[PDB]
This record gives sequence, C-alpha cells and structure tokens, in this order.
Amino acid sequence: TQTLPAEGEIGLIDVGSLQLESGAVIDDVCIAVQRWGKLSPARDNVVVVLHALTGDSHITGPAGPGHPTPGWWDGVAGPGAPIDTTRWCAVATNVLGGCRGSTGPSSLARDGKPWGSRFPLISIRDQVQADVAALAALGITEVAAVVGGSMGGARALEWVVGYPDRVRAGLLLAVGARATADQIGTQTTQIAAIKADPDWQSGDYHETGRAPDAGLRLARRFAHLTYRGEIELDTRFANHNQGNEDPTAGGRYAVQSYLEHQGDKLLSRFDAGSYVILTEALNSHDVGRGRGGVSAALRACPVPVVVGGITSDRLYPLRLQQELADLLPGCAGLRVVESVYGHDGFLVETEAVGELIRQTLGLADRE
Amino acid sequence: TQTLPAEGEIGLIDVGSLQLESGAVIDDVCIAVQRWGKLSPARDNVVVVLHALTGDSHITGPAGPGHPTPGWWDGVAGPGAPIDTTRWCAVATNVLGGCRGSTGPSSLARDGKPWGSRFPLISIRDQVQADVAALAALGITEVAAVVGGSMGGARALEWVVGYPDRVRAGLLLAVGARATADQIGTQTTQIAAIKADPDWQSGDYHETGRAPDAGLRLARRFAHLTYRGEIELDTRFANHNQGNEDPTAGGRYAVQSYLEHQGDKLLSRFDAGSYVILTEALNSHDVGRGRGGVSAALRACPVPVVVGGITSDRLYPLRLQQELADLLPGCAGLRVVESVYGHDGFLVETEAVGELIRQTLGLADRE
Ligand SMILES: N[C@@H](CCO)C(=O)O
Ligand SMILES: N[C@@H](CCO)C(=O)O
Repeated sequence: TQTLPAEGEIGLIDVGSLQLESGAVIDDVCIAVQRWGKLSPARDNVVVVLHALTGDSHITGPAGPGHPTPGWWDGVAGPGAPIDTTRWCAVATNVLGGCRGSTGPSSLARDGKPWGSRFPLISIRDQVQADVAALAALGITEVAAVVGGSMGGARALEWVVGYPDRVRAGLLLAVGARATADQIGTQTTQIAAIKADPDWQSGDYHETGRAPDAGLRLARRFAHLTYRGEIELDTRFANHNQGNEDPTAGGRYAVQSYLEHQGDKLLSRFDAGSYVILTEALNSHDVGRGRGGVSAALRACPVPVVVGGITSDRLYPLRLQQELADLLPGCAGLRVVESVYGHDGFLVETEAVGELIRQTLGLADRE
Repeated sequence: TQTLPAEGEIGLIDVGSLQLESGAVIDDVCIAVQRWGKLSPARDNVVVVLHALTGDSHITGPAGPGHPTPGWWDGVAGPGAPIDTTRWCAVATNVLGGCRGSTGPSSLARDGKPWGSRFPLISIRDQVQADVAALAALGITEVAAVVGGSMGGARALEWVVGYPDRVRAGLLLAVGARATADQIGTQTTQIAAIKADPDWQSGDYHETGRAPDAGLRLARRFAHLTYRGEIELDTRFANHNQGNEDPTAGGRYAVQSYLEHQGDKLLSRFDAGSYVILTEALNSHDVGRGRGGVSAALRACPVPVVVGGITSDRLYPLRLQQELADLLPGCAGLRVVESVYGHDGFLVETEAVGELIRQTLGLADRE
C-alpha cells in the first residue's frame, strides 16, 4: 500500500494506532525508514538492520543533507558489502520512541503539543511490534534476516523469538537474554542524572527554551565509559593533560576533555526525553517475561541464529552471549569476536563481524 | 609532645602549618587519629592503616558514640588478628581533606567560616605529609608497616617511595602506580555531577542550609558500581523488582533501589566538598611525577612490599597490580586474591587478605 523511499532518502511510514504491551494505545504512530539495495519481486530479501540506543535509520553513507554525520555503521550495506545490496535489501527503521523521524517524546501529538511526559513507557517488544507494523504497511511480511548489536541486538532477539515464522535467520551481536543488574544499575542512574537536572521539568521541557543538557551530558559520559575497553582507553589517554591545561589549577585531563566532547556531540543530535524512554525500555528487556523464563523461551525458538560477543566488552560481558548460544538451538555455537575496543567493538572490527554477517545471510538463503 | 589517644578514642593532632606540593600553605592543619594496641617503648611498632575514598580513622570496632557504624575493616586489628595489637600498634588517620576530624572543606577556616571553595587542591603526596606530620607530633618518627587499599594504597605507595628510610615494609592492595584513563573518566564525571547540582554553590554551600545531595548521590551510585563485580551483582539482584514496585509504572528495580540506599547512606555521614577534593587527589595520583616516570621511581624503591590484586576488580584491574609487582624490587611477585566481589574484595576476603597482612608484618619483623 505504501512504498519504500528511494535509496538513501528517508520516508515516514504511517503505521496507525499501536497497542503497547502496557495495554495503552498510541495514536498516529510514524516510523522513519531508510533502505539500500532493491526490493526483490517476491519481497523476500529484506535484511533489517537494527540500531542501538542513540542510533537512527542512517546506517551507512556519508554526511549530507538531513544527515550531519556518516552512517553509524558506515559500509555495512552496499555493493559487495557484508549486507551485499546487489542481492539484499537492507532496511533500517528509526526505533519507536526515537527522535529522528519516528514517534517519540519530542514528536507532536494529535493535540499539537509535543508528547513529552505523556509518552508511555514502551518495551523492547513494543519497538519490535512497531517495526513489523511498518514493514507491513510497505507490503513486506517476511524478512530474510535481522542484524543488531547492543539495543539493536535486543530488538533482533525479541524479533526472532516473537516472530519465528516471519524471519529466516538472525545475527545477535553483544547482547543478552535480559537486562543485567549492572546494566540496570548504570542505566537507571543515567536516567536519574537527567531527571535531576532542573531544566528536565518533568520531561515536558520541549519548546520552553530550556533543556536538561547538563544531565544528558552526565548520562552520556558515564554510558560512554561502559562502551570502551579499559586498556585501550588507558593507552590512548592515560593521565595526560588536555593540551596545555593543568588539572592541578583547574584544567582538564585528556580523557576528561574527550568525554565532554562525547556529550556535546550527543546534545546536538539527540533528545533527553528519548534517552529516558529508550533506556527504560533497555531496563525492561527480558526475553523470558510471560513465556516461562529465559531458558524456556529460547529453548522454544527454532530460528537459526549467529551469536557474537566481544572479548573486552564491559557492558554486555561475553558470559551473556555464551548464555544465548547455550540456550538457542538454532545457534551452532558462540562466535567470539576478538577485539580490544569493548562494547563498541562490534562496530569497529569490520572484517571479523563481516564474517558473521555473511554466515547469517548465508543461513537466510538456505531457507 | 602530644598524646596518643586512648585505645578506640579519637584524638585531634595539631600539625600546624603544612606546605602543599603546590607551594601553598594551609595553616592550623588537624589530623584525627585512632590507635589500637600498645605503642612499644622504642616507638617502632607502628602499623599505619590508610583508608580509601570515603573512609575515616575508625578501622575496627562496633558502632558507638561518635561512630554510627562499625569500623570499615572491622576486625583487621586486635588480639590475634592480622594486625595483632598484642604486638603491633595500629594507627589510622582521617586523611587531610576529610570530613571526620581532619581539616577539609567542611572544616572551619581561621576566619570562622568553612574553608569551602577556598580549600586548595591536594595530592596523595600531600596526604602523606600530613600523616607523617601527625605521627611526628606524637613522637613517632618511623613506622614499621603501611597497609592500604584503593586510595589508601596510593597513600601507601607514596609513603614507601617518598619516605623509604622511615618505613620497613608495605602492603599495597588493589591500587596502581598512577591513575588510569578509565578511573579519571569515571571520577571527573562524578565530580561533574556534584558540581552540576544547583545547591553546589561553587563549593560554599556549607552554612546555607541547602547542599548538593542529588549530585553527591549520583556520584556515589556510579562509583559504587565500579567497586562491585558484574556477576555477583547480577546474582544478587538480576532484573528483579524492589519488593512489590512495578518499574513499568514508575517503580524501582532491586539494584536500582539498592543503589539509592548506598547514596542515602553516604549523605548522612559524608561531605560533598570532601568527595570533590579527594577525587581530585585520586586523579592527580602518579608515583612517577617529578621522579622520571613510574618505572624510574619504582625501580629505585628498595622497600620490601606485598602487592595484592583482586581477579574481578573493575576499578583497579589486576594488570595494575602486576605492574607494581613487576617494577618494585622489594616485591617477590604478585599475590592474587581470589574474589568475586570486585574492588570491595580486599575488605571482604578477610582470610585471604589477612594472610597477606601477616606476610607484610612478617617482613617488617625481619627488618
Ligand atoms: N549507539 C548507541 C549504543 C552504542 O553502543 C549509543 O551510541 O548510545
Ligand atoms: N568503598 C571505598 C572505596 C574502596 O572500596 C570508599 O569509598 O571508601
């Protein structure tokens, strides 16, 4: 009924009313979409690439109009790429709750004011329901494969587990069956830092001329450290000063200065309200809720999957991927991606991760 | 010339004018002190116990008047204990910059107003001058052993390296030769959260009936996570809710609630200004500064030392202890403490760490 945008261009997909897991019903849902490669005549070659916490639909490509920075996974989709677009059609949504096209706290409700504090808490499962609805509105009812890391891997997991009849294979990268105590710990506190900012104004700051920037920068600095590998950070920055500043007289250390920059980079492209809603959705992640626990749910999922984890990951430790490999019968065994870059390793080790993308897409073609 | 307090009792030791590494001078410095076990006639059996970031002079004993909670290393010193007070004199200060007896931002400056924003930045090396000044004020000019973990291990490494002829052995536990990028990263951001609180008031909140409690609570919650082990936390809390609260309708998870209490516990006994000043001193930690670098400094230190590190420590990883073991000729080899409790492991694994305390005092006997 509706059509994929032209390659590279964004389209907004009207999915209508959506009933969340909470029972609430959200009106006028809109999901931003982008694609690379041609949609095959059977519409059976879609590879959904699922972004992480602050990502959007712009997975690959250079900076341009409407896109201040290159794709967050630059190079993963294209001619000859791991997601080879001469044979596959890489589709990437902007997740429900986001702030780059899709319906989120920053978006305008049917009363003309921004959703703000009225946006309901949503789950990873809601986010997967929204994407499936959107692919439906475009006439795509089965996907060849899902690929994702971090939150995107959580989306991938809930996709393959909840819709096994409508996905042929999955690649789950640096993710676990549920939220860990440590993740919830850092993540709930990140939310607290934003909410403690006085300009938070209960989440209804949009269009007031004040925003919770101090809190959002705090959240991003602490979060960024979880994404890194301890040694690599020490090797890059150590206890060196930033340029010619002296910390003993109020200047900054190099790693400190860097973290500040990471926060400014986020402020110029991201909305505090979405940071809260999506982190809440991370906290609630649990593939076993309502289906007998993690083991029961995974043991029942027959979808073939490739599971990869990073050796140096401090936020989603390898043990969590081993658990997924252990429990999912469609998984041949854990694939260990060797990397010094911690959680961000799955975006950095392009060759090692490419192999997993190829094996994952190979499995979608066997069926 | 001044008196050792009674066993258990706090005493306040006037050390007078103290000149910091910056050249600045603080007048009327006071170091709170406590001791357990009897001081020998030669005054040669002192075992200095150095507390970590939030610690005080109350290393052992139960809660009582002036001590709302038992000592931070309850049990480490006593008859037959690792620090055997029938033979050793266990002395513990409150570090310069603290808020439990010694001169810190919360202390009253000579003008009758709190030091506050006027308290100067200090180093681990400064903290050691003040401790050495206090013991001198008591007629103690040489210690037998220095024992510490975390910030107290940096106080013990700067003591063994800077006062090499006035200490006979050292126990360096869960510490490194300098601050790591990761440590500086989390720690500067913790300071940033305190300073972003509106009630911080440039550090001069002390007599204004409002204080930066939200920021100090944010700092402690993030810090607390670094002291824990990822697995034990997940085993303890998982993604369980707190009691009967529903996070999907505004409730808290069990770990989230736990972290909230950790912050409440700190507020009722600790000063935000000291948190800031003391974290600065942590960032400035660098045993090689002014001595030609870490290797040069350690290679030149002949003091017998024991070095222990915790396998699961996420704030001061085992690699940092291996470096100390590698470089100090007085170290026979890294002693690895097996523990699932992360950084807090050195206070928990009482037999394993106590075993090492005995080894250190054993070395002080030999010498
Ligand atoms: N892309 C998300 C997750 C990164 O691992 C973010 O930047 O926060
Ligand atoms: N918990 C200690 C740090 C080392 O565990 C303190 O803050 O005093």
